[PDB]
Amino acid sequence: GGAVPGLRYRPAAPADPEKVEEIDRRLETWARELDLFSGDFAEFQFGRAVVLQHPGAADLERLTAAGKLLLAENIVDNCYCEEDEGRGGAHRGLGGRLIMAQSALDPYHGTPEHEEEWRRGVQADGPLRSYHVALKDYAALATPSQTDRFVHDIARLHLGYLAEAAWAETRHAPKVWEYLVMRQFNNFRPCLSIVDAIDGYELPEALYARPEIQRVTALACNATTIVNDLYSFTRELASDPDHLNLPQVVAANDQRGLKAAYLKSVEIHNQIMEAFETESALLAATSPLIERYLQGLADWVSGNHEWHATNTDRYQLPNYW
Amino acid sequence: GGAVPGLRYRPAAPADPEKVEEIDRRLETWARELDLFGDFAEFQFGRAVVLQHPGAADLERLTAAGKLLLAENIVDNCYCEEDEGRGGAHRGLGGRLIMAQSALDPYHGTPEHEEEWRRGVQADGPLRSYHVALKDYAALATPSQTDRFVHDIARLHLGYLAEAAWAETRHAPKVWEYLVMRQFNNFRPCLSIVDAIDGYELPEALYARPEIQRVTALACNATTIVNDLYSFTRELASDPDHLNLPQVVAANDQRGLKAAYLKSVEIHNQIMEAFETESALLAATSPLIERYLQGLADWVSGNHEWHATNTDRYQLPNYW
Repeated sequence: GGAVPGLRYRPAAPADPEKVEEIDRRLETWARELDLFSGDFAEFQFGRAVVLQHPGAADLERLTAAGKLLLAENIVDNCYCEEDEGRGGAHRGLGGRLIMAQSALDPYHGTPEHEEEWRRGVQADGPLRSYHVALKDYAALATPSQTDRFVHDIARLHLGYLAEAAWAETRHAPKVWEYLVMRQFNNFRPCLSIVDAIDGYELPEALYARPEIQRVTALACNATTIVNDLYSFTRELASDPDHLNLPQVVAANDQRGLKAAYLKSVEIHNQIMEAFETESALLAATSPLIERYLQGLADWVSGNHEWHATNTDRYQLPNYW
Repeated sequence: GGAVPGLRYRPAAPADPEKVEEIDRRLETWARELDLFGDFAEFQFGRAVVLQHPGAADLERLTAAGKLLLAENIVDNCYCEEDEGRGGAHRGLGGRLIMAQSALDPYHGTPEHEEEWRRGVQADGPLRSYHVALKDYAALATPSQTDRFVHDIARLHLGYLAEAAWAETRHAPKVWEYLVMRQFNNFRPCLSIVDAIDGYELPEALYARPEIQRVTALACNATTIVNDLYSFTRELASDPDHLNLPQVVAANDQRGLKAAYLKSVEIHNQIMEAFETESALLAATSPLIERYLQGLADWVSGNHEWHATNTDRYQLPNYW
């Protein structure tokens, strides 16, 4: 009825409604105080998203912090990637707006005078304010190693944004593999970047940076990002048929119809999930800490899928079964 | 010898010619077997790394610094300075740079797509250079250190994309906004590797500290401004629309290029003074931090010497 038939996912327990509410309440107040906006905020379901995605969260403040980051991420995306610059003023382009967004996370250093102008520039736009203050509140809970991990994953995301915008401008028709390479960057990854911090512990960088740990993190991120493609397929087919998602790209390369492309896209997802779970299991047996991180990753993926599958307002499924 | 008058810099001991010469030989040899291609020594990659890494553990690690530097230049030249050839694939700067990032930061997915991606990276020189340079560096460095490098290259590519967006949209940045872009579009990926190249490791937990992040940026920003100062005259003739600190200062201040250039030197000096001053305080906290800060300083110093003595590529304006 609500989930994609044949899709591989672990059942997620339903989010504590009183937790969801308090989070959405807190996030609303925060957005207001930062002037980030006459509408119901609960409808975007940010509180529901983080409660599902971080079932092991150490406390409300850390859940709230995960929410602020997700909110900021969505604000920047919508205001810089989804909307063009208004006519008749200064014109910086995606590349220019994004580099200022990165600076909001990764602070500028120079002369006292130029730093002050930079600080004011960061205060002058809501999207930049949201990144700046979100990271600030997160950095108060997390280690510099953890914040630096998140900043790198945002850098990835922004490169992913710029790659997608480039292809759309140059009219590039990527093969499936190349689309998925872009989607490894243009990814939910920065939300999974924080699973240990939000749960109240740290996976040290020495472990995180290991190739085999980089691999399973990528596999989780790539799979759950594809989940977005699969649940957004129908709405995007109607609203902007030129937007790339995995089924469109499979269909454009394979030329065997959308239904075949969609079903195949589910199998690709399941294969990626399979490698995530098989390799996670092996890595989990080697270390209780690594184990705990992989469970955090798995739980994020699971909660994210549940959020998609039950958000019937924004996500509809095609009639392919 | 031939330095910007009034510029703040520290003496760099001359490069060992025997190493410079061997490094160049190795780099050209490496380049031919990866088929990335004339006198190759004219590029002076060998002299750059010898000057930039005076405390290098050995020739193998110097060579690794050369390969990274070489790969970074190849990508810059082929993707940022040159347009895609007509009549073939068109992916744009964004598209080419996302593949370049994947060359450093491996793709994971189904075995079929992973193999297609692998063939993709092998399919052109710029991606091959990144891929093999990093592989050679990772064999000598820790995974923390290679992650640090990948992050610095992500910064770089974002920096590229920012400078390109401005050229396209015809944006005239204020001086502060230009320098923000310049913190990303930066020599930083070469300063990223100074501990590993000298055969030790600054612990990431120390690297990640805000004060260490700050002094690192100060060093990187100063030495990158140094490139603006020495290339200014050349780019004046060849690419007047190419942004550098003097041009941006002059576009904003409107007091003429001479005034703007002298102001640019003063900005460099202030940022360099901050780096030295805050380095001095931080040094006493840890022998590893001290060694790292000296690596930064020696890189900045050698990079300045490299520019100041590359008579052929860089000239100075007649402002003194």
